[PDB]
Amino acid sequence: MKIVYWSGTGNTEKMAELIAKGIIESGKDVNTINVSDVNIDELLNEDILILGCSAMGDEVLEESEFEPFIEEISTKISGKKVALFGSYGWGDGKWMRDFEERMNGYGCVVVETPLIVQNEPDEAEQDCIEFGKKIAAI
Ligand SMILES: Cc1cc2nc3c(=O)[nH]c(=O)nc-3n(C[C@H](O)[C@H](O)[C@H](O)COP(=O)(O)O)c2cc1C
Repeated sequence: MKIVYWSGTGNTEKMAELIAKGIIESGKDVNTINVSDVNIDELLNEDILILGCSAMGDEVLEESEFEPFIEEISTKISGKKVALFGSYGWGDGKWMRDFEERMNGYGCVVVETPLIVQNEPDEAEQDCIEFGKKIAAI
């Protein structure tokens, strides 16, 4: 499997690592890829797209890298299963509510409730691992 993410301080990166850990513990392989190193064609080949990005300016996806990545794949993912996650700070998930609506609008099947964790996982480390296990069970 593959996990593609953007992280500015490492919070979402840690989430990605824990999600990967859960998938691996379930017995499957998974590569964790920073959005800046993503290979679109190899990504679109996956049965499930696991995408993560923290909440950025005014509750939006990160603008310089993650956003353009989503835009580029937006027309090639109808019918594709996707799982969304990310870390946030002072808000309550507005950027993720919008991210989910967005992918649904592209025709994606959002397979799990999006995983949102405040700041560094910490107490939520197991929740991250479990989200990965849910995805692996599909
Ligand atoms: C410029 C900027 C804007 C942010 N905007 C939001 C926001 O609108 N809502 C929110 O809950 N957190 C917001 N945050 C907080 C980050 O989402 C939070 O610190 C998160 O843990 C960062 O994860 P990352 O290290 O993976 O980037 C913002 C942070 C930065 C740097």
